[PDB]
Amino acid sequence: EGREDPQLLVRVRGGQLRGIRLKAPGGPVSAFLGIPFAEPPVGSRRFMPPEPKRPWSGVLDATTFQNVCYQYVDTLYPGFEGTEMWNPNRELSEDCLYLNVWTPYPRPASPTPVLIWIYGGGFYSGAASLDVYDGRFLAQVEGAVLVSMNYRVGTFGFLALPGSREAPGNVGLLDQRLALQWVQENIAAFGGDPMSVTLFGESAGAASVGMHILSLPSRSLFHRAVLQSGTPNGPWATVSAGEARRRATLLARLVGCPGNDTELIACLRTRPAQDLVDHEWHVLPQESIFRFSFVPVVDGDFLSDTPEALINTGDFQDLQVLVGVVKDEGSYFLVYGVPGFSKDNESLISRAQFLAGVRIGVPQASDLAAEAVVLHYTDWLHPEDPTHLRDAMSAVVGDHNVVCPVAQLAGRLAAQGARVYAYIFEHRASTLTWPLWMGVPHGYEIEFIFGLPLDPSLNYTTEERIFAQRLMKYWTNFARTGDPNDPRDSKSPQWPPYTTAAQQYVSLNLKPLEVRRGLRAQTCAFWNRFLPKLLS
Amino acid sequence: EDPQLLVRVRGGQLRGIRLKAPGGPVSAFLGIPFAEPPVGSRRFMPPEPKRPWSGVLDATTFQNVCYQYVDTLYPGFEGTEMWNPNRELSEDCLYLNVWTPYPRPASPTPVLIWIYGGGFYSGAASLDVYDGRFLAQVEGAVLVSMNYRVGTFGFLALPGSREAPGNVGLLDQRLALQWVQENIAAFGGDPMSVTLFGESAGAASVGMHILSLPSRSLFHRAVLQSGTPNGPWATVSAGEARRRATLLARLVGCPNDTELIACLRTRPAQDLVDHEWHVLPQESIFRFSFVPVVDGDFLSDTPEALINTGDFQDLQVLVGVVKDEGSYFLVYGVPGFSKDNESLISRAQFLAGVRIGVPQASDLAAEAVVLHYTDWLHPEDPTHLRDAMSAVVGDHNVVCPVAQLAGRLAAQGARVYAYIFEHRASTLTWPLWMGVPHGYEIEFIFGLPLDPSLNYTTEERIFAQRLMKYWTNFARTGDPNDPRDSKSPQWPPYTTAAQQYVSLNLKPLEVRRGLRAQTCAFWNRFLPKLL
Ligand SMILES: Nc1ccc2c(c1)c(-c1ccccc1)[n+](CCCCCCc1cn(CCNc3c4c(nc5ccccc35)CCCC4)nn1)c1cc(N)ccc21
Ligand SMILES: Nc1ccc2c(c1)c(-c1ccccc1)[n+](CCCCCCc1cn(CCNc3c4c(nc5ccccc35)CCCC4)nn1)c1cc(N)ccc21
Ligand SMILES: *[C@@H]1O[C@H](CO)[C@@H](O)[C@H](O)[C@H]1NC(C)=O
Ligand SMILES: *[C@@H]1O[C@H](CO)[C@@H](O)[C@H](O)[C@H]1NC(C)=O
Repeated sequence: EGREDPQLLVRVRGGQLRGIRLKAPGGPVSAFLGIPFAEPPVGSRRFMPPEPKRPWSGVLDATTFQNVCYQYVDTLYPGFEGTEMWNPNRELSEDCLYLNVWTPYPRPASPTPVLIWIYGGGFYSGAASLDVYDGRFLAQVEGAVLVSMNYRVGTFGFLALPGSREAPGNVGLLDQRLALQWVQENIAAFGGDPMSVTLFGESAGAASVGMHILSLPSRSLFHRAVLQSGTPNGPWATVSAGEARRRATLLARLVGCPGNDTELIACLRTRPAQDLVDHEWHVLPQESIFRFSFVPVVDGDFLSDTPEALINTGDFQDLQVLVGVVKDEGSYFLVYGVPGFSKDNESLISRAQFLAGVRIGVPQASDLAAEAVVLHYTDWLHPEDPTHLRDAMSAVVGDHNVVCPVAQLAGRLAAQGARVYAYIFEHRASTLTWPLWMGVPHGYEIEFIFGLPLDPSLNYTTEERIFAQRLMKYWTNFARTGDPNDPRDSKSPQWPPYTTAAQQYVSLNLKPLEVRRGLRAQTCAFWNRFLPKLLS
Repeated sequence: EDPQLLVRVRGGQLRGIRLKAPGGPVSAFLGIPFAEPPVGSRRFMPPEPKRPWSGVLDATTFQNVCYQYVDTLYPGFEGTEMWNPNRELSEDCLYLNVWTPYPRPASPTPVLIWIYGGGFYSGAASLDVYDGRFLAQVEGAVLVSMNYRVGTFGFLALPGSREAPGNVGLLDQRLALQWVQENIAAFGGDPMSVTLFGESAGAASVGMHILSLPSRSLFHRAVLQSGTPNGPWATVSAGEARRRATLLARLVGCPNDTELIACLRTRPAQDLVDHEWHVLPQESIFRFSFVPVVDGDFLSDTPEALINTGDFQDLQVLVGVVKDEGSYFLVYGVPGFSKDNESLISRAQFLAGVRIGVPQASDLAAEAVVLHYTDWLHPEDPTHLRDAMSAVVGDHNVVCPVAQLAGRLAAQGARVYAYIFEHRASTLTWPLWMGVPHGYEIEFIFGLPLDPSLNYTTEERIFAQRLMKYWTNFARTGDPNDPRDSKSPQWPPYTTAAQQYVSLNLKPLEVRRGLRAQTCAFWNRFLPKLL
């Protein structure tokens, strides 16, 4: 060993690690980046469940982020910070099953609450190495141990021929689970407490957290959960076994792969990764937004039944969850495929463009159901006002895909024994490069939770820095105790739990917490109670 | 003998009576026959004009009320008995009433013709709330009201038959309108300025005269209070009238059309009334057994079809609703509702109430109504459920049909003014939870609060004076705004763009936009698509 910072040498079950001392605003942190937690899922292991990483010899260098899992790279607005901040920032490879750990420097004396982040990206993209997921602030300021993992996305993570041995489905979820098992066995080496593990995630990451709540083998690996702008229930986070089969075999056809499952998957395994990515988007059943080709499948194994069935009959007595949404969940999706919408103008649309947007934003809906949506979201005082139509198209997509599934989830969890806290995040970052009409888009709370505004080189306002400190405190208080409130700080306004009776939730913005009742209650009765009865 | 009380009409001489109003005397000619008594072989038949009479006909008292069911839900209760017949029932009931200023006007005066409501099964022009003396005295109006046949006698139809063609009660009204053209000048009225006004079924009747060409030369303007020709209760198809007519005949022991109607004509009047209510196709409220029928004659098509394609360019209309249209209907058949308690109901009672209040609705459609009107913050709160039940019935039957009518008339060239009446009378005997019920604006428009023996407040007297002005200004000019008052807030016309209407209450006029717009989109655009 010899001459190295002794605070950076650590042993886990697979061997020795060397981390790096990083600078955060208030002082140093330790990071162990690029720790392998699985055998590289390459070759005959593509589409297969992950196997645990075999021990290595020598001191593994854990000072840089490892490869990003193979994925489609967004080129809608190339060169534009608003999109590129989500794009991969390391090399793409199928050899991507690595995780990251930040801890205080020096490492904590007594066992510390662990937070595990699961990124989103529609189950087709994402990486734990993106700047907005930087764990250094939470580790330095709140003393947290923060863990994030890469999991397979797209076909590599979710392509399924259900019932098969060679493509069983949900393997990306199994990568996540394996990283959680890794934290149970190994996080104490870093000063983390394996008995206090809080999962948090956004969008597909949040849906992922929800699937770990609903899947029994994952339940012993964590104690609390945070779902930001996503759920396992709802229209995009799962597919039936039949629909996944249909998408897998269509994709196979598109890349020249012909009849039994073994032979089809063996041929898919000979294809270059980039081939699979180039046809991934061509298997969706309609023109649509907020739909992704390869997502968790209701396999009868990882998911013993649909998420809707499991949240309706689950016993959630021992469970604390924090859930919420941003003010404008739907806005950004509109520029990825609704005619009339762009980031470079005000996107004022016509009534005709609104009806056409609804067919795309609600692709599974019949004619009757789409007229119901249109009639519900039309302002009948200004039925043709292009500003109102624009904002209504954003709300349709936001409510159908996020806000109403979250309200449904919170309601079922609460009624069935869970302690639930709910929020709406309404602060638009001063540094946002998306246009004003998009408001607070899907994903733009994350940089505040992780504490980026504390970095003075990023140019957030002082108020934003104080707001980020507040949120970091809510999230880590929740990780520590199951309650986002500070016990010592009595006079600060309280965040009451969500109940079916009172339906309380809080506004997260620059002003002190304000308590509201009813999470889009009238409109979510439309989506969650009425619309389903209009598919019978 | 007072020569202001002697008038010569086409059929002969009349003697009226000088009545006292608060501010001075008025002349009234009550009980003037405008048709041959529609009795015997004339039952179910179009009215024939009254034959001339000899001498001086005494027109100093109200005549008989048209034969009808008398309400016995709350016997001796003012709130119900004020709507019950106040003269003898008879099939011989085709008489009209005229109030005029005393002395009779020097120059020709705008004429207002009232058409009473009562679901096409009841009512009378003789009720105290239809007293024309206040409008006559204070505004100098000539006010006319007529009896028309109701129930089977007025609307029993075997469509296409010669002996029960349907809509005869509407033809009674039309004949009284013809009478006014030929005769009202003798009283100082202007036949060139005739405004129809009516409430509930009386309003739907006014609407049916708008939509029927032969009625259109008999008036110039119209007011429809809490009622429309479109909507779920004011018409039936020819097939459904035939069905109800032949069911009713079966219930009284009768018997082709000729034979069936001849046997019905032998039955005492009360036998017909006894079985009237048993022909409705479901358990329901705000539904009536014998109503105007889409005959292809008086009504050439459904009222929906006629308002959609009509040209209403030279028409001025005033329309509106009260704050709680559906409230009272609830105690006439929805389990859980009574006048004598607060009617706090359960969710289960709300779902059951909706099937009754929207009787034509499928399972899915009734679930949409329940889901729309539930407050999802307080889904089980009994106060919210009670008020929502009232709203369902009021919106489905009155408010939304009115918003649809106003919209179509405005889009198609009519000058339209709309209101919501929100003042609850201090003298109301119905309970607080019913709010401002269907019918309780009428006493204000007719000016009853000006009678100091009736114990309205001073504020109520001044409010009634304001309304009497709006209504008679409208009759005079087609515009309810006082052409003298150079201060605001003016009552603007209703249009499909702006959708402006006004609140009538003790406070000065307030202009609002959108008459239950979201909710009426539900009833008027979505539910039809749920066929
Ligand atoms: N080359 C093709 C061919 C066919 C289709 C393609 C692309 C696309 C397309 C997909 C991704 C990016 C651009 C275009 N689409 C559109 C997919 C539209 C749905 C995805 C929208 C989307 C895009 N991203 C990029 C990831 N970035 C983000 C995020 C998050 N937030 C934000 C906020 C603003 C901007 C981006 C962003 C938060 C979570 C993580 C990632 N995530 N989600 C198609 C759709 C069809 N129905 C059929 C075919 C095709
Ligand atoms: N004896 C029977 C037998 C069977 C049925 C009967 C009655 C009734 C019923 C009818 C009238 C009165 C009481 C009971 N109903 C109930 C019919 C519901 C429709 C009548 C509701 C109604 C009753 N009135 C009385 C006239 N009074 C008013 C009004 C107006 N406003 C008001 C305001 C408050 C109270 C009354 C009132 C304004 C305009 C004119 C008359 N108008 N409208 C049945 C229904 C069915 N589906 C089947 C069978 C039967
Ligand atoms: C904004 O830009 C898009 C795509 O370039 C275009 O289709 C749309 O019509 C524009 N909107 C307006 C009102 O300028
Ligand atoms: C932040 O502000 C500085 C100082 O003026 C500027 O030069 C820098 O480029 C900005 N950086 C970002 C992240 O926008």
